[PDB]
Formats: sequence, structure tokens, C-alpha cells
Amino acid sequence: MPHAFKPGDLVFAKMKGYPHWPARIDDIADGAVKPPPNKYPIFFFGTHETAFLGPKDLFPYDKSKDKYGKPNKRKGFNEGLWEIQNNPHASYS
Repeated sequence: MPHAFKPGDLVFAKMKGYPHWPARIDDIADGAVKPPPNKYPIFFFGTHETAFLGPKDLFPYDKSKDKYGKPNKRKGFNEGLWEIQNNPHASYS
């Protein structure tokens, strides 16, 4: 059975106006700004941007890739597909 989301989990994350996007649950570094309650820090592959999202917008990657893991014309999307498949746990800083 599923657990709660934890750092390192791979997802597609949904934001308004954007396609379901390859992403990971990030850690919060010591001294870094914490997310709001019930939100997770989401690192978006390709764009390398971060947003705070709750579980309603997080789709586990294994289950969802057949639907959501196709190329898209949006900036950073195809780079992000490569990252989540090939080196999803690397430093992109």
C-alpha cells in the first residue's frame, strides 16, 4: 500500500495552465524556507523551478508516465523527461 509522499519520490506535478510536469519531492535544506502546512517542495525537472504543492496535484511517476511522459512543446519539458528517467536524484543546482 502507498505511504505518504517523502523526499526523493518521483511524480508528475500539476500547476494551473501547465501540462502534468516531471518533478520530484525535494528535501528542505537546513536554514531554507519551509513550505506552507500540508504542502511539499516540488522540484520541476527541465525548468529547475520549485513550487509548493499538495497531494491533489501530485501523480506518482511509475503509475502515470504512460499517460503524461510524452514530449511537449513547453520550455524545459523534454529536458525534464530526460532528467526524471536518467538522473532523477542528481544535483541540478
